[PDB]
Amino acid sequence: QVDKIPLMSPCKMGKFELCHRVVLAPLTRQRSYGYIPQPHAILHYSQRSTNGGLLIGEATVISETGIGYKDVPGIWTKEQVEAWKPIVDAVHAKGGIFFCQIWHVGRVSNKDFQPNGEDPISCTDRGLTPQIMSNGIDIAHFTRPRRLTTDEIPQIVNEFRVAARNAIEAGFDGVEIHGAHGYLIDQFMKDQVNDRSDKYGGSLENRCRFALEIVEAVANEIGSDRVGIRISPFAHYNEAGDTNPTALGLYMVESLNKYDLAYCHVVEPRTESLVPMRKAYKGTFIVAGGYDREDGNRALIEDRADLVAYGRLFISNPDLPKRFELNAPLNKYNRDTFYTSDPIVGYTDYPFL
Ligand SMILES: Cc1cc2nc3c(=O)[nH]c(=O)nc-3n(C[C@H](O)[C@H](O)[C@H](O)COP(=O)(O)O)c2cc1C
Repeated sequence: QVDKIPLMSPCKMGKFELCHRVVLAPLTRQRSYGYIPQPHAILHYSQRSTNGGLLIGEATVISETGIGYKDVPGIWTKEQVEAWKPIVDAVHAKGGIFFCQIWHVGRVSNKDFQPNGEDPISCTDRGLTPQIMSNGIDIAHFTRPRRLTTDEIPQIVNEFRVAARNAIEAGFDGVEIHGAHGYLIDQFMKDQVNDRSDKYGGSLENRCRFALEIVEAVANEIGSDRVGIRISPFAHYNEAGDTNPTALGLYMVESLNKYDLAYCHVVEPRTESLVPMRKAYKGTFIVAGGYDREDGNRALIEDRADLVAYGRLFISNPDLPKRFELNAPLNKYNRDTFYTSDPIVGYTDYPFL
């Protein structure tokens, strides 16, 4: 038959027994009209579910103030919680383990997305400069955010708490805290953004307090063994760079050891390495960013991660695990339909072997 490979090796993560190490990375596909999950997602996540395979759903918005893009799903209303259920059940029907990624864009937004035209919230009052959207035809503008006050922050921390609870109500096996790519949590961590003079700014310790308070609220709420967190210390997305990525990364992983989480998901830098973080972190380490079958196997073998998440390739190959397991050809992915809004085209029309 076929020789076993590292990527197909079983794994015990948190309270779960995974059958392989190919993880579906969190992917924003903007096909959730009205911020409500849709029927087509049922088929999407179902095509990608395998027994004991881990799936991390697209970034899900925690509150009205956390919206920065059209058609991204939310999880703060009963209507949204009910819409997720059939999707969750379809993943479970094939034996997959599903984590809901909870998110808040912070300053990466515009007043037109905000309730009452309010300004976006962030750790700073500095806004982003315009960016070109995915289609290379439209320019995205951002409103300057308002700098949250010290005693207002705990309420925001609470929003992640409720979201986490709601995901559990929807049936998710757990939640991944979105602490990467320049969004609210990352905005607080990165020194090029956090210009605060209170206990949530300045030192590396204060800048991580927000994220850590969030990890604490969520773990207490749903149990730490049902909680993961994603970070990208080295990423510069949305003008969120840090002058010492390595220490920032080491600080976070070391600080996360006391929480007994289900896992730490770190994004590879696009020198800088995740090795140190992997070494300092005592739990399950998930890595992502530019992997293929070869690099995946090598990362597992060289002890660089316990799980490897795939994004783009999982978009175009519904059966990525199977293809790696047979070292079969892979469908090419079309970035033109990554963020387009059709219910089928570029979302579920990618073929199986
Ligand atoms: C279309 C698209 C949407 C994404 N959406 C998210 C998201 O919602 N949350 C997140 O944390 N990362 C998101 N990412 C980043 C990916 O999860 C992952 O880190 C990235 O795909 C790196 O791996 P790859 O080389 O296998 O594509 C997205 C990437 C792409 C291409």
